[PDB]
Amino acid sequence: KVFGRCELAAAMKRHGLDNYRGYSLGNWVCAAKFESNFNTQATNRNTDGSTDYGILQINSRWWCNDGRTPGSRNLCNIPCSALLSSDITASVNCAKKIVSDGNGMNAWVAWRNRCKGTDVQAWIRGCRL
Ligand SMILES: [Pt+4]
Ligand SMILES: [Pt+4]
Ligand SMILES: [Pt+4]
Repeated sequence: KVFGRCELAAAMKRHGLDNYRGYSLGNWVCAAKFESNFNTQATNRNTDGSTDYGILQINSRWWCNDGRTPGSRNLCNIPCSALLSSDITASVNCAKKIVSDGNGMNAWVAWRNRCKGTDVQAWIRGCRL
């Protein structure tokens, strides 16, 4: 599913992401926009053989099992395919574990490079929440 900006903001808010670990909603919407362009079905292969999955491009090296990343850790305890669903629940629950891991949203390279220190509130501007 390709989400609209406000539709996704609303889903993320409902799933407990607004101010999760201090990160306002706008940060999460910005990350999703540049990681996956709001497409739950996004996959991208990394040079090390791992793959990133779904709306928040969660990586198979640490977080999920895809059966093809030797020495992966499956920390969210989930097949990576579950992260591609139109229901964002699995992605959100896993993202909560990731952002709690010590490096906050810096775990998402597009967030660091494209959202961090920008006016992220603009991403939720005009939405009914
Ligand atoms: Pt709502
Ligand atoms: Pt939902
Ligand atoms: Pt594996």
